[PDB]
Amino acid sequence: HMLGILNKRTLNRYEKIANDIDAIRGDYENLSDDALKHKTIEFKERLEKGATTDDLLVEAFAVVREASRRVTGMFPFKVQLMGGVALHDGNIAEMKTGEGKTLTSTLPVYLNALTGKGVHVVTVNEYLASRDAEQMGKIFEFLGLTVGLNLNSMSKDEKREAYAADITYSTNNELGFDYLRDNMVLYKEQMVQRPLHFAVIDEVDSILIDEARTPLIISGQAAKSTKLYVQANAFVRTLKAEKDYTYDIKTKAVQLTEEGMTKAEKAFGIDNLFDVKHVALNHHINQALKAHVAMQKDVDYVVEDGQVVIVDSFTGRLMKGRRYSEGLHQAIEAKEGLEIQNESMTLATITFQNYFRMYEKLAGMTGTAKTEEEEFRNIYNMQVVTIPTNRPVVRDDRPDLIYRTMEGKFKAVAEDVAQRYMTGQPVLVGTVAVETSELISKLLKNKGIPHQVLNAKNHEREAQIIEEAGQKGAVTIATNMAGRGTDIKLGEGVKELGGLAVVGTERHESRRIDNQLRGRSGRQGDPGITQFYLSMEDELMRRFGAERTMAMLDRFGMDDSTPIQSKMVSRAVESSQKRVEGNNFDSRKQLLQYDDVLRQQREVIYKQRFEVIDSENLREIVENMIKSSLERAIAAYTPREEEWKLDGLVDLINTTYLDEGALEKSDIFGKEPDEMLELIMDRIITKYNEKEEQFGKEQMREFEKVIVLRAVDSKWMDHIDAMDQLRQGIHLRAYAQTNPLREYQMEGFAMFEHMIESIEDEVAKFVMKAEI
Ligand SMILES: Nc1ncnc2c1ncn2[C@@H]1O[C@H](COP(=O)(O)OP(=O)(O)O)[C@@H](O)[C@H]1O
Ligand SMILES: [Mg+2]
Repeated sequence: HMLGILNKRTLNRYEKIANDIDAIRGDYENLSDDALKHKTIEFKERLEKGATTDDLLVEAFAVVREASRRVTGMFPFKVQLMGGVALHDGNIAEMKTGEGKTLTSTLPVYLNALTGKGVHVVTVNEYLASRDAEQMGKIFEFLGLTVGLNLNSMSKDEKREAYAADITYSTNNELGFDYLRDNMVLYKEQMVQRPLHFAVIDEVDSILIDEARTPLIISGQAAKSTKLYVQANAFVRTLKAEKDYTYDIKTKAVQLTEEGMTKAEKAFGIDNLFDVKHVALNHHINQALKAHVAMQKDVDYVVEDGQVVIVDSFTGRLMKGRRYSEGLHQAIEAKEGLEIQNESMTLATITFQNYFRMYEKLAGMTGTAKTEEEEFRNIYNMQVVTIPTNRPVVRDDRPDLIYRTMEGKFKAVAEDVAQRYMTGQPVLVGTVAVETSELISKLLKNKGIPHQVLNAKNHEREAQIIEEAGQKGAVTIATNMAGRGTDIKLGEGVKELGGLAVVGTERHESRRIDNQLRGRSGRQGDPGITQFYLSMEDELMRRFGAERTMAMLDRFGMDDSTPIQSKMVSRAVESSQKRVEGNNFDSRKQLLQYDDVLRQQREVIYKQRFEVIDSENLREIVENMIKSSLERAIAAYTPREEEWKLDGLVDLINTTYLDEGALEKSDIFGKEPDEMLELIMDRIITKYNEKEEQFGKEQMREFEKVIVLRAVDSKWMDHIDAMDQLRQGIHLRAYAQTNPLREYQMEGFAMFEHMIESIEDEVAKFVMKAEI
């Protein structure tokens, strides 16, 4: 009291703001709905003036806090206020399961949605994206803000509409795919997305760590060409057994030698086969080579009804649907003289990781992120902020139990479930593979135990099931990816029984996953036990140290009859687990480097491309591309060092820029390249001014606008593909000791040069020649 007011801080940034917001809690306590709502208009004014989101934060969150209470009945605990603050800072709020992560997000979503730039709230699947949007939207609309739901089944129009709302719920995939499409548009107005302001990712460690490199692809409705496969195969019939190519015994590895390499360079009329401009050609020869030397007909595959069918080596049984990849199937189709069925071509591509970084602001939530903090900082520049639970966790996380054989471990799981089932306490068996869920289910049916099995198939159907897993008698086998996001509240008479008993069947590659399973119990403060069963036979127990240890236990005489539960053991296991998590981080880190090569290239091209679409006049640009294109032509024929500059370039110009027979005797001969370039450029300019004004002015700007886009997109496609072929075969271009990364960066840079020149020569011919 008085002794207190006189004393009045060792509180952190979040404990504070949470208290401030709690203080001004009555200044909205009795306000009126219309008045509470008008608060938005107010915040918007102040922001218009000069205030910042940080400024209004304390009040904004107070508004939402009251708003919720009225609209939902829930008054945002103080822990939750701290979470919102963390999110607003562009960081990761780590709130254990059950803490109210969803509601927690409405705080910073609202705040960052006032400037009118839109805010994306991302989820794992449309069910959750639709539920949240549906439930939380009721709060935002209350404070006069429009919530939009962006789904896969929506039309370019209806999408654009939701991407226009203040807030927009969606899923990682849709957001990604829309982005690729907005980047294939012909008219700036065909896009759906607004600049990527700020995204708030739920289940963020799953989206940015686990599914980070998930590829989002837009393939081509049309097909690829087949001419090269033929040429490549025809060529391979030329070569000989040893001085033309090598063939490894153990591995089916096949390589070309200097002779074949020269015979190839000779055969296809090219200086360098390793030249980045011929990556596709070199790749085709390696498959056509593989198809003739490492794939035997009637043993590796068969030819039936004009096709190539993969024979399962030992079972002699055909695998009717599948093909070989990286064009090896087309290589064999060519060899066997069959109809070459070509693959479709990728037109646009991007990973979740490289898509989310296009944003201006990012924030995420998950109950499990601390372990990956470092990665989050370096890649997404986000920090993990651990928000304290609303109530103290009283859940009894018993130490791992180890059996000798899987059968033993699984029998134990059933025994346990049974015992708990008899008392009537709920049980939720966590699993990692659906195959495993079924293993236990069969075991529970042999005991007469009624249960449910979730395999992340139908999310809504499963969500409902889960919601009833806290009820007395319930028994649920859920596969790691099932039920995510649905709170299991305890049924009447359940805490009195011990709360939810969680039973883990294996430790996952990442402790995070094990902790997510643990977290389903001990919700707000509810009682509950978690227990993991493992066997010496599990995948992890055969790893690093785990081996040595289990080796010793085996020699010690351990049986299924009696499990092991030692702090020395359980910690030696924990030691491996960390090591596994170590290397997995090292790999990710390495792959980040390769992924970046194409990433930076894509960001550049898209930017340049958007500029084209968002440009009214394009002639200066096209002219430049022609200049460059041309300078290259002349340089091709004017060796800066039997003959001193032969000439044919003439017909190369009359056939590529001017018209047939427009020049030859004109200023070309003995001259200097420096000269020939400007002379021929004028001819071109009048030739363009002519076509320009003479055949259609506005029609020229659009004649251009199209000819360029098609040029970019066309070459990008080729690039994405050659860039892939290069990566796949970069160990072939790198030397023994050398690290391929460098070689990939270098050639990857060299190919981009190639791709710009290719874009240039195309937009050069087409513009100066063809008519609309
Ligand atoms: N401030 C609150 N007051 C009362 N209940 C809340 C509050 N915040 C969240 N909840 C409840 O917590 C449960 C789980 O919420 P959820 O947002 O899904 O959190 P999480 O994602 O961590 O599990 C829901 O039943 C939700 O209604
Ligand atoms: Mg959630």
